[PDB]
Amino acid sequence: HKSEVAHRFKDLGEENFKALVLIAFAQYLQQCPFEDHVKLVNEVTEFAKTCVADESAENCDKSLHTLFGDKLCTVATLRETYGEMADCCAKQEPERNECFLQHKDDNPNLPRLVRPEVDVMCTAFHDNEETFLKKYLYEIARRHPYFYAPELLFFAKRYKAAFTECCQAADKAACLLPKLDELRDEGKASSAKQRLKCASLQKFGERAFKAWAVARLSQRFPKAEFAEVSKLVTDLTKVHTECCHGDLLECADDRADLAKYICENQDSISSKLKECCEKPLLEKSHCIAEVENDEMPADLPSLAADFVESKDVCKNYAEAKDVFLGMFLYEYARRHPDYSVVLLLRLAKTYETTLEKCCAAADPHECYAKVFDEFKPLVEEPQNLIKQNCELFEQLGEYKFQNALLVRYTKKVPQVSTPTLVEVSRNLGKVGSKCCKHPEAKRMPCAEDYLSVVLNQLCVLHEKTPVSDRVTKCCTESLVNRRPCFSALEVDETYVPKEFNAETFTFHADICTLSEKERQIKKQTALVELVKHKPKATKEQLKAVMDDFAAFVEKCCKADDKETCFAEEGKKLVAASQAALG
Ligand SMILES: CCCCCCCCCCCCCCCC(=O)O
Ligand SMILES: CCCCCCCCCCCCCCCC(=O)O
Ligand SMILES: CCCCCCCCCCCCCCCC(=O)O
Ligand SMILES: CCCCCCCCCCCCCCCC(=O)O
Repeated sequence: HKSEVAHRFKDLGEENFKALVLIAFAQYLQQCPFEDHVKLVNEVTEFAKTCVADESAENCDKSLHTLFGDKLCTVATLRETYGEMADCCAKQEPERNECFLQHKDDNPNLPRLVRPEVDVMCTAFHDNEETFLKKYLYEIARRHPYFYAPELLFFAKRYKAAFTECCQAADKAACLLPKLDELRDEGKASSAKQRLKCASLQKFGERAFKAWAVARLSQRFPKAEFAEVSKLVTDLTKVHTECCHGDLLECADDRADLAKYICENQDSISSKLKECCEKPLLEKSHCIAEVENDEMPADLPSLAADFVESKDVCKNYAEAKDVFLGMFLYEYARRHPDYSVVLLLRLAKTYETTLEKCCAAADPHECYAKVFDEFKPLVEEPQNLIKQNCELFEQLGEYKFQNALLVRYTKKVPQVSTPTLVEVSRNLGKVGSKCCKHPEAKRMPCAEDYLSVVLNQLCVLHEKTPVSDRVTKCCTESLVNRRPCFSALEVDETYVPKEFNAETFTFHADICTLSEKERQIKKQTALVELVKHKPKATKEQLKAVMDDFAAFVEKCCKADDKETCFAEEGKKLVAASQAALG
């Protein structure tokens, strides 16, 4: 308790400590070279070991914040490289630390990381495992300055396991590349979710966040009392606040305390927490955040008795509105792990809205009596969309399902740029691949999780380059109306067709030699453009052009000669398709 560095050092172990100190420094000093960070890591590690051997040695009594800032301020090139950030070094703690957070530039001006050739990676890995993994850890951390460090470490170890397994493999590429791709997709998803949660907290306020957190925690911990859930919600809320502010040190301490508590009160919270509650300090909270829903208690009363049939409803509600409403959410959510959180939120809002009306009426009990019937069309709405879309997905498979979305959404919002429609339709396609493989009871939470990020990202793009008032509308609506607003978008009949352009519908033989992935992109790009030029073409008319085109490509990649086939039959395709559409 005398030395904080010594304590984290012993809790973490040297390997973990060295890796975490690297990430921490990378995130603040995003411009310094790797070799300079390695020096810092080594100096701090050496210092930490002095304090382990003698708790009373010099500076071992200093706080982590103070030690960290001291080291940041020793970098002599600070004013030259980071300018204003160097002025933080003139301040005392905690203002100094606060000053550093202010200059932690997210989305910095750095070139995208390029994946080298498989044999190249594997050879660098075998020849120098440490620098290979540490160098890349440094490259990822500096580009993702807000990514919670220990989760970034959890990714790194999965990257190591991917190289260990696959480099020793017969077909390295067939092993490694789909593993690297899955990890890229999960990594980008985790990051986007983290940014999404901090954005929500900021745009919408604490109340909406707590309501979200009550529903989520209640689904996950159905055996827990409302007062345990209420406690966890308060703590969670403080944790996210601190973690969103960007202070790695405070964030990590707040998380550790929370995980420790949950594990000490295990039996009072969930039966499924045993695995997580034995794991080491570094992994506890990440494990807990991931845990499966517990099984719901079997003998649960009808909701109607406490929330519709009770005579004291308004009396219990006016006494403490947010508490009553929160109890409603807890009760509704633990009974429905199959609903999305935002759906549980729409329900709570509806109940609130009717209680605000009914409790002021002559006879309350006979006003709010049929409230549960207004729930029905709110529940069925996302259920039907998921059914319809997963049926369509299973008949067509990922790629053609993607093409169907492309047509649907290009017609709805044709002013959106072609490359953007292709991207979102492809991403939406993936959500179909992931979520439709689940049985009905798990589909809606799955969709919510993927859709919320796809929708956020989208809204962020549109913010940069505005195109439609309809998109702006849905993007700035309550968090709980967002997706319903997008779902309600009509075909744009206001839209004037894009002038025909021959270059857009000319194809060369280079499309026979491109990767399946890039072959798809090319064809999907043309499709969007086709819909933009002929927005009133029927599903049937469009299917005829797509069938011809497919054949047109088949006839000119598998024969003898090719360049003339594409130029010859292509002119015939464009002309025949043009007359078929008027
Ligand atoms: C000069 C001091 C440098 C020390 C660098 C900070 C590294 C310590 C932070 C690691 C604690 C993380 C504990 C995990 C908590 C959790 O998420 O459950
Ligand atoms: C233990 C108290 C937790 C606080 C819970 C407050 C209950 C509010 C439920 C109404 C739903 C509000 C939906 C949030 C976003 C929105 O307003 O659109
Ligand atoms: C950044 C703070 C994750 C915090 C870790 C504390 C673990 C207890 C909370 C477990 C419930 C899940 C909360 C995450 C919400 C979600 O699943 O989307
Ligand atoms: C630059 C921003 C582009 C604007 C967005 C254009 C693409 C619209 C995508 C709509 C996805 C909505 C998901 C709801 C599922 C549904 O009911 O269709």
